[PDB]
Amino acid sequence: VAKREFIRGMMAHYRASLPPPEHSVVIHELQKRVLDIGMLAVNKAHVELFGSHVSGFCTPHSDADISLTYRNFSPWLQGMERVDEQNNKRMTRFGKEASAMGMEDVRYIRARIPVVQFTDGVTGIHCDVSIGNIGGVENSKILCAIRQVFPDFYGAYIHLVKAWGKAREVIAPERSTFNSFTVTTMALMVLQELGLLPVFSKPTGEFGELTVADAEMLLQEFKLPPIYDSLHDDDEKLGEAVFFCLQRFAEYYAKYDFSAGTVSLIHPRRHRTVYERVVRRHLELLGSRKRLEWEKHIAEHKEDGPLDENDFSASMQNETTQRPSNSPYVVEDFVNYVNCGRRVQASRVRHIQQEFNRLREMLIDKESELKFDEVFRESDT
Repeated sequence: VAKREFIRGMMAHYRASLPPPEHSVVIHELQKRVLDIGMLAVNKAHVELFGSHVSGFCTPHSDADISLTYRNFSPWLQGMERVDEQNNKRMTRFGKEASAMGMEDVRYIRARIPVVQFTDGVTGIHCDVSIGNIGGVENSKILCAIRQVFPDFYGAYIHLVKAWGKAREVIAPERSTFNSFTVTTMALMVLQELGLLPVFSKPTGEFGELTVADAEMLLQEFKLPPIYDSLHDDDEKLGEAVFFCLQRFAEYYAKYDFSAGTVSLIHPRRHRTVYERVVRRHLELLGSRKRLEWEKHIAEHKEDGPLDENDFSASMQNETTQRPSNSPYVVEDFVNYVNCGRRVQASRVRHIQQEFNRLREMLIDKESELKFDEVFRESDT
């Protein structure tokens, strides 16, 4: 009886999480409202959402990430001191205009890569606005394509992984554990290993990265087992599939050897040292392009030249420091080879691994004694 009631409760929790009918209208109007702000602050403003609200692995109150671009924006120029300065002028004005229009708790964080955060004056959704998060937009579109294979299957699975993770502080980036995108990626790789998602083994991007078209073309005719065709109308039946996958997930990372292995949706279980080679190759392509684009900018704005080799080296060092292969966890962002788990501190590994051991024990060993309110018990912390 325990398993059956655990499954009923977990599917109810998923259903309660799901946005209402009109949520797409709400998000559309949020985008338009942020564009209104942008149009005051920069020329030819363009605003793209990314994150949970685009992938659809969201609740109505999930954080909104927003990418702001503008006339003659280039993704290649951030790190050039003179352009970074200009982006700070843009984000300074953006914050002032956000406040004027009635956004709450507006915070502009002046840095070489500036962000403006606020709570939407309408929805209360927390918004993080930055310049030109091109990878973020593409990444979310790929995750959306994944979800669309069977939304309630992938949705329920990812929702419950995140619900557990947040409850147990496995997802707690302020406390140096994982963020939600990282744990989402980890959970999706388990599905690949089970044959419940294809492996994105042929990235065709200009820098060897995975594109939205790569993913779409592979997912279009991807087939789940035939039994899945019978799981669309009944959450008891779908719940059994999701529960099995949750068991496999807890077990997988309770035991996974991160000494050798990385997490990747392009090459599941790829060795750390092979990821290092992949990173070096990617960065050689990125550097070549970046240098060309810096010179193109200087040619159009000569007073910003000549090219500063120290600044260029510092920018490439920053690209390198986003992609370490020797951190406690290596979890690969498929659109840019960033190690999205790199900030997780060695001192927090014991917590994470023990929470996996706990989840494994409760879902598998003690299946006969399952209680939703205990597995997903918010940590005392």
